Amino acid sequence: MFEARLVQGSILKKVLEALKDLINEACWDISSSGVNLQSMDSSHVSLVQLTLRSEGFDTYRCDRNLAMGVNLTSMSKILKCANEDIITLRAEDNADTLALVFEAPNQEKVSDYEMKLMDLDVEQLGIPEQEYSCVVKMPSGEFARICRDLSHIGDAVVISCVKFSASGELGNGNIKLSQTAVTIEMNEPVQLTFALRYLNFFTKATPLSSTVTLSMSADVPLVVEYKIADMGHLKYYLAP
Amino acid sequence: FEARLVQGSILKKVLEALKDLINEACWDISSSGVNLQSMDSSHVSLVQLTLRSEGFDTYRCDRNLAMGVNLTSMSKILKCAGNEDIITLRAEDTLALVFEAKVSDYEMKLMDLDVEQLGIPEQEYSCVVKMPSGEFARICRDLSHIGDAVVISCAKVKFSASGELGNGNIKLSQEAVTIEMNEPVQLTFALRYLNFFTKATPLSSTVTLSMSADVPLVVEYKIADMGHLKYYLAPK
Amino acid sequence: FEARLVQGSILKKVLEALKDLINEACWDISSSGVNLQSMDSSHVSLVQLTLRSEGFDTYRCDRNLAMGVNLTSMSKILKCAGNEDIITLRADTLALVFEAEKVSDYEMKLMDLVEQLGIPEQEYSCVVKMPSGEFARICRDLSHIGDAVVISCVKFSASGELGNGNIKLSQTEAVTIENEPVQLTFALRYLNFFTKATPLSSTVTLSMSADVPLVVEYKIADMGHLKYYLAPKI
Ligand SMILES: COc1cccc(Oc2ccccc2NC(=O)[C@H](CCC(=O)O)NC(=O)c2cccc3ccccc23)c1
Ligand SMILES: COc1cccc(Oc2ccccc2NC(=O)[C@H](CCC(=O)O)NC(=O)c2cccc3ccccc23)c1
Ligand SMILES: COc1cccc(Oc2ccccc2NC(=O)[C@H](CCC(=O)O)NC(=O)c2cccc3ccccc23)c1
Ligand SMILES: COc1cccc(Oc2ccccc2NC(=O)[C@H](CCC(=O)O)NC(=O)c2cccc3ccccc23)c1
Ligand SMILES: COc1cccc(Oc2ccccc2NC(=O)[C@H](CCC(=O)O)NC(=O)c2cccc3ccccc23)c1
Ligand SMILES: COc1cccc(Oc2ccccc2NC(=O)[C@H](CCC(=O)O)NC(=O)c2cccc3ccccc23)c1
Ligand SMILES: [Cl-]
Ligand SMILES: [Cl-]
Ligand SMILES: [Cl-]
Ligand SMILES: [Cl-]
Ligand SMILES: [Cl-]
Ligand SMILES: [Cl-]
Repeated sequence: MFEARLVQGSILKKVLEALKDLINEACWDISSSGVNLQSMDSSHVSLVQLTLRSEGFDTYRCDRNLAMGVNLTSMSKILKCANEDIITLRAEDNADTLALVFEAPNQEKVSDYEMKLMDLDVEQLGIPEQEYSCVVKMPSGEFARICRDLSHIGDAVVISCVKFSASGELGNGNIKLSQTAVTIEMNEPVQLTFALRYLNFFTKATPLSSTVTLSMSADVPLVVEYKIADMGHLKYYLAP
Repeated sequence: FEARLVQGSILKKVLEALKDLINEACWDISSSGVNLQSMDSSHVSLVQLTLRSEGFDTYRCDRNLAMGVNLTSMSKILKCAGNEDIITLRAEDTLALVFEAKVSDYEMKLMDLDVEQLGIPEQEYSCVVKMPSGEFARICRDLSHIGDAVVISCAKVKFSASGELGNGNIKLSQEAVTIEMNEPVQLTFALRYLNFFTKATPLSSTVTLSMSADVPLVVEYKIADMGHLKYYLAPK
Repeated sequence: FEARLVQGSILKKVLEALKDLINEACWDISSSGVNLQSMDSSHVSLVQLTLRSEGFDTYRCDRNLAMGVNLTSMSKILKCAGNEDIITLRADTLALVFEAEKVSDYEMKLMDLVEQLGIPEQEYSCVVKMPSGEFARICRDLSHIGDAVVISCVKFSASGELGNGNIKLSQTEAVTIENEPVQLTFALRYLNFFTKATPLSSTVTLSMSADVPLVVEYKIADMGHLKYYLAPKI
C-alpha cells in the first residue's frame, strides 16, 4: 500500500498540469525514498524527470516499492476537480487502481476518485551530475514570455551567452537580458539552437517556481529546471 | 400591460437561466404574477417561473394575457442592458422592453404559443437537500468530466458517478447544508440536464434538491422578494 | 529615420486599430509626422492616421520615406510590447526596439506600395461628442439587432428579425450635439471596425453630414488623431 497526504494538493495540480502536454504516461518509481519519474515524449526528443521527496508529504507510507503505470492524461483531468483541497494519494497493494482523495479545508466536502493504472514499467536509467558550460537563472515569467513571444516569429530559438534570437518569414528578432533577478555564469561560451515548440511545453511548469534555471553545454542536452519547494525539482531535457 | 422592475438584473439572470433548456415558452401574464411554465424539446424536464407582482415596483397587467416568447431572441434583447439598468415591459401584440440607467427601447415580436398550463401538486419528498449553489455547481461540473450521470443517495447526501477514466463519489455532511430524509432514496439523474439548471445560480445561493422516488426531482432556485425557479428532472 | 516614442502603448493601440480594417497600408513617413492613408478591401471607408513628430522624444526624418508595411504583421511584431516598453523605429526593412534590463529588438520586412488623396476640411451639419466607450456598446448592443444603424440628429436605430431597437441620448465624459437635422443609415459591421480604436482616447466625435461620408474621429493623446471616413448605405 502507498499513502501520501499533501496539505497543499495545489502542488500535485500544477505538477500534473506541467507535464500533461509533453508526455501522456510514465513509470512512477514510487519508492520509500520518494516519487521519481522518468519519461520521454512520443517523438523521443525530450526527457522529463520529476523528483518528489517523501519529506514534503505530511504523511508518507510505502510498504513495498512499486513502479506505477500512470496515464497522466486521466490523472491531470482528475486533479482538475479540486486549489486548496488536501489531496491524499492512496494505492492499494496489487490493485489496478490509484486512489486520489480530495479533502477540503472545512471537512464539509470530501471527494474520492479512482484511476485505472496501466502496465508501463521501463527501468529508468540515471543521468550524471554533469558540468555545463553556461547556465542562467532568470524569472520563470520572462523565460515564458521570451519563449512565447519569439514563437510567433520562428519555430526555434537561438540561445547564446545572454541573447535569445529567433528568425522567421515575418522577420527576425533578438531578445537580450543582461545581468541584474538574472544571473549568468559562462565558463565556456556556447551557442545552441532549440526548437521552440518543446520549450513552450516546459513553460507549463512555470507556476511551480518563480525562477527557472537553464543549463547548456555542447556535449549534453539543455536542462530547464523548475524547483518544487521542499518536495524536490522538475528537470526538462531538450536536444538541439 | 406594464411592469417596471428596478433590479433589472433579475430579468437578465432569469432569461440566461432558461435560454439553453427551453427556446420558447408561454407567459401567463396575470394580475397576480408573471407565471411561466414550459418544457424542453426532448420532454425530459419542466421549468416553472413565478414572478410575483409584489416584486415589480409598478405592475399594471389588467386583462389577462398569455404571451408566447422566443427566449433566445428575448435573451439577446435582455442581455443588451447592464445589470444596473431599470427595465420596464409593456404590451397591449408585441412585447416592449425599455432600459433606463441614456435610455434605450427595444421591441420583441411575440409569437403564437398558448399551451394551457397544467396544475402541479405539492408532493411529499423522501429526501430534500439545501446546499450552497456553488457547491452544487462544482459538484455537478466536476462529476460530469468523469461521467454523464450522478447518483444522488441520501444518508442522515452523496453524489457519485462512473465513467471511462474512472469512478467518483463526493460526500457532503450536514452557506449551510440540511438533509431532511423521511425515507432514504437513491436516484440517477442526467448531468447534462442538471448543468442547464445550474445556469440559474446567479439568481440566489440557496438551491434545494427536493428528491423522491415516484416523482421527478425538483431543483428549486428562489428569486429574492419575487418568486422562484423550479427545475423538474426525470430519473433514468 | 529614427523616431523614439516613450509612451509605447500608443503605437500598440494604434496598430490594433487599423489591423482589422486595413490589412496593408502605406506609411508616408514624413518630417512633420508619420501619416497613413488607406482604404479597406471593399472601398467603402478610409482611415487617415496622423502622428506628429512633436510627441516622439527624438525624431529624425532626413527624407520622404514611404514605408509599405503590413499592418497585420506589425500588430504581431508589436507583440512582446510591454505597455511601458519604449519603442523606436529605424530606416526595405523596419526595425522596432523595445526597452524596459530586457532590451528586445525586432526587424520587419516591408511591402512595396499607390499614393495619397488630399482630403479637405468639409462642413458637417450635425457633430456629436460622446464618451468613447459608450459609443462601442451602442454599436455592439445594437449590432445584435440589425446590420445597420440609423443615426439621427442623437438617436441610433437598428431593425432586424428579432425586432426594432432604438437608443437615444441628450445634451449634457459628457455629450455635445450641434446646425441642420440629418438621418443617415450606416453600415454597422464597419462601424465596430472603428470602435477598436477606443483604447487611444476617451472622446469620439461622430462628425456627420449629408453630402460627405461620416468621420468618426479619435484623438490620440497629444500625438495626433485617428480619423475614420465611412460612407452611408443606400
Ligand atoms: C535502455 O536504454 C534506453 C534508451 C532510451 C530510453 C529508455 O527508456 C527510458 C529510460 C529512462 C527513462 C525513460 C525511458 N523511456 C520511457 O519512459 C518511454 C516509455 C513511455 C513513457 O514513459 O513515456 N520510452 C520511450 O519513449 C522509447 C521507447 C522505445 C524506444 C525509444 C528510443 C529512444 C527514446 C525513447 C524510446 C532506455
Ligand atoms: C533515457 O534517458 C536519457 C538520458 C540521457 C539522454 C537521453 O536522451 C535524450 C535526452 C534529451 C532529449 C533527447 C534525448 N534522446 C535523443 O536525442 C535520441 C532520440 C533517438 C531518435 O532520434 O530517434 N536518442 C536516444 O534517445 C537514444 C538512442 C539510443 C541509445 C540511447 C542510450 C541512452 C540514452 C538515449 C539513447 C535520454
Ligand atoms: C542527460 O543527457 C545526457 C547526459 C550526458 C551525456 C549524454 O550523451 C552521451 C551519453 C553517453 C555517451 C556520450 C554522450 N555524449 C556524446 O557522445 C556527445 C558528446 C560530444 C562528442 O561527440 O564528443 N554529445 C551528444 O551526443 C549530445 C549532445 C547534446 C544533446 C544530446 C542529446 C541526446 C543525446 C546526445 C546528445 C546525454
Ligand atoms: C395534455 O397534457 C400535457 C402533458 C404534457 C405536456 C403538456 O404540455 C405542456 C403543459 C404545460 C406546460 C407546457 C407544455 N408544453 C410544452 O412545453 C411544449 C410546447 C410549448 C413550449 O415549448 O413551451 N410541448 C411539449 O413539450 C410536448 C408536446 C407534445 C407532447 C408532449 C408530451 C410530454 C411532454 C411534453 C410534450 C400537456
Ligand atoms: C407538463 O408538466 C408536467 C407535469 C408533471 C410531469 C411531467 O412530466 C415530466 C416532468 C419532468 C421531466 C420529464 C417529464 N416527462 C416525462 O417523464 C415523460 C416524457 C419522457 C419521454 O417521452 O421520453 N412523459 C410525459 O411528460 C407525459 C407523457 C404523456 C402524458 C403526460 C401527462 C401529464 C404529464 C406528463 C405526461 C410534466
Ligand atoms: C411534477 O411531475 C409529477 C409530479 C407528481 C406526479 C407525477 O406523475 C403522476 C401524475 C399523475 C398520476 C400519477 C403520477 N405518478 C406516477 O405515475 C408514478 C407514481 C406511481 C403511479 O402512480 O403509478 N411516478 C412516475 O411515473 C414518475 C416517477 C419519477 C419521475 C417522473 C417524471 C415524470 C412523470 C412521472 C414520473 C409527475
Ligand atoms: Cl507519450
Ligand atoms: Cl533538488
Ligand atoms: Cl425548445
Ligand atoms: Cl415562493
Ligand atoms: Cl487591404
Ligand atoms: Cl488634430
